[PDB]
Amino acid sequence: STGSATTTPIDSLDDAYITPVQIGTPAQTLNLDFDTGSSDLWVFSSETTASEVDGQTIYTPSKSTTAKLLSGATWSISYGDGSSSSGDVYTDTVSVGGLTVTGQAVESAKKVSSSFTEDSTIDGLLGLAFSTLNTVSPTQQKTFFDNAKASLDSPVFTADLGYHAPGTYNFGFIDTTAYTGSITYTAVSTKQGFWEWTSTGYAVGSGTFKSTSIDGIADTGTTLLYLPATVVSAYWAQVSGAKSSSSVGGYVFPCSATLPSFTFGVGSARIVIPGDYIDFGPISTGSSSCFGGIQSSAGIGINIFGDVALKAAFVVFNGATTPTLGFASK
Repeated sequence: STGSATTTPIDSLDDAYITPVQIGTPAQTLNLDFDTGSSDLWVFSSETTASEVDGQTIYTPSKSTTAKLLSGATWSISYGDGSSSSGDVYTDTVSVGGLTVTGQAVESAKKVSSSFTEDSTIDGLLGLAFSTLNTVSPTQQKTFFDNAKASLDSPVFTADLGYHAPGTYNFGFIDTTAYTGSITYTAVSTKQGFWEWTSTGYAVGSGTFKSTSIDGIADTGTTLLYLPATVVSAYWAQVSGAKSSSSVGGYVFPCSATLPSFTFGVGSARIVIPGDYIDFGPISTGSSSCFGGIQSSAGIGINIFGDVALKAAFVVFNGATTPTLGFASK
């Protein structure tokens, strides 16, 4: 089997991407944030504290003839950005772009943190990291991909995120028309539960490539590109007037600037992030100070190849017995 679904930016800045997901019978379609940095499929629901729901579409398990409460199971998750959610668990039928999993754990939120409430466009998350990170207790549950894997034509999914435009998540096949040149594959460590890999270096603009190992995670659920302070400083030094602002929480730059591109290495291959991808707009409405899309990972404890990086590529998440990652230009 295969599946293919369009993923759409939630706003004009590509702060996140939502993908429609069918849950239950009859289908209840929710727009979920596909997150290769976590491993829970959780949804706003009829069980979510009413004051914490503000415009989201909810899953109502009592209206699904295939929903079954997973007795005694609870979940609770905290994300790198400080947000969190928790609740109980159903199993139900879940379909993405024509690919159907029966008995998928659907984690129903009883509580969500304010940032979730405040974002009306995201109805929940669909985790695509390794199932070892799943938070369901006392019996850990499998991700949608893990459940689908054996049925897929090939045990892979691909992320093709758009810049200010829709893109695609495919399951079970590689669309050879969706990228240019070849896909370069690179080793993955699953030891921390992530799609963790080592970039071979970077360049700023038309500058020389610096060969240096950068361990980080391919994370579709993180907006920005978080890299070591040395790398980030080298980037922003090429933007007149750019500075790190403790009050804002990162590098800012004059909105009048033209940003240089940023290249990262995948083996001997190179992925070029155009400068415009690194512009996250005014820090506050009407400001002429703009927020940067490349930020320091210092104090995160891990480098993160988030959407800023991934949307410059066609990305293969290869879930073979030994997982790997592939990157192509597009």
